[PDB]
Amino acid sequence: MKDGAVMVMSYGNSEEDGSGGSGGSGGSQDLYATLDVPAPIAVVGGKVRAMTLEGPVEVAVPPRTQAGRKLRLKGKGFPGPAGRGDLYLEVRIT
Repeated sequence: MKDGAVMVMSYGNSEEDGSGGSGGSGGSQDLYATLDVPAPIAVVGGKVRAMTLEGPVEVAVPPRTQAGRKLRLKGKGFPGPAGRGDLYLEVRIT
């Protein structure tokens, strides 16, 4: 188990049609950053690297992801001294 690292959570594994469940908003517990994903890796799949709060991390994207796609990481935003929240990675097609 790797608590101080990033998972394959990208698509937002939701039993629903499409969900993410964003939180920690307003009080700066949440975090937004971009992730640069190639179009072939966005459509087919592949791991891409994201510079986050913690540092360089490993983010495997879904085989349908699109420009603007919010890859929700839950409890992976700002730290507990700041107030623990969640972090989103906005897919940029390149």
